[PDB]
Amino acid sequence: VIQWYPGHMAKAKREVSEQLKKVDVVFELVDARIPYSSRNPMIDEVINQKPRVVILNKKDMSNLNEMSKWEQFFIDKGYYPVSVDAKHGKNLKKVEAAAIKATAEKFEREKAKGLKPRAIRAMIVGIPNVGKSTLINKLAKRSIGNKPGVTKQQQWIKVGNALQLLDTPGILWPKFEDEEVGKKLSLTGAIKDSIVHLDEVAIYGLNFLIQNDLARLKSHYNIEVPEDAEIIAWFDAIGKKRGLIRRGNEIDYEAVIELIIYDIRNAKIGNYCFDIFKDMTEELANDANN
Ligand SMILES: Nc1nc2c(ncn2[C@@H]2O[C@H](COP(=O)(O)OP(=O)(O)O)[C@@H](O)[C@H]2O)c(=O)[nH]1
Repeated sequence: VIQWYPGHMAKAKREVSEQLKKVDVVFELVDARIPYSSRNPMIDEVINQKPRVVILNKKDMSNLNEMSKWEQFFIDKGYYPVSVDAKHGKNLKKVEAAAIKATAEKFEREKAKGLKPRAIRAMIVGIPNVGKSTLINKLAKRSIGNKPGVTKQQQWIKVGNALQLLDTPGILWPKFEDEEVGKKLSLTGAIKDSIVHLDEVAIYGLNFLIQNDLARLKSHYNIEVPEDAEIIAWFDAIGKKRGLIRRGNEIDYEAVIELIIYDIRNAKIGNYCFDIFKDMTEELANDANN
């Protein structure tokens, strides 16, 4: 868990920019469930045109077709997007491959100038909980000061044939300013922190599922709900079917909310991408010119 406050943010920006000076390529790690909303709002100013591999992690918990629309988006920005499952170790060899492609022009011009070939230096950057330390551990094939009061120095990890990876990720803050992004981040568990009401997060999640995977929602909770019912009827049908009740047969809404949030966060109902590309056209247009 990370506590953001202005000074911590300024320190994070400073330190990540500094680390970025030591590398050839940056791996921006995002959640495949929200490839756009799980980005740091200042990521392009921090990265500052450094060759970029965008890694869509937790692909196992998302929708591939939707992810492909985001990959196309990143491609159009001049980045090299790849999707992985860092936890279950699926598709990792493509990280090095992507790095080689992203830095190919730099190293071609070095070879033209008569410089010796050399290992690619990379670092991973992203918001909390997108899977940075998981990915680093997996790429090192080992868990990455162990005496109290002894300070860890940053080190390079040999990865594959061509890649040196900084063993310490740059950690940046999530988008804060927008309430729908707040809900998306809470639904993926990127922020398990207050000042976004859980009941509203649960409502958002349920509505997402009603619109995009209604049969699955119903079969998962084994419920059937009138299509003209308001969202409260969904909380009630779930609560009643699961016996989440209190004070006779009133619905324990806190418990229903927690169950819905848990099931969406842990992909118990399905594998969804909550950044719907075609619904985010205006947001993308606003963010773009910068
Ligand atoms: N299902 C799944 N879980 C993942 C993946 N990468 C990380 N996780 C899990 O997501 C949580 C956050 O991972 P973590 O590496 O600590 O994120 P970090 O804050 O960016 O270093 C952990 O519980 C991981 O086990 C993935 O690719 N698939």
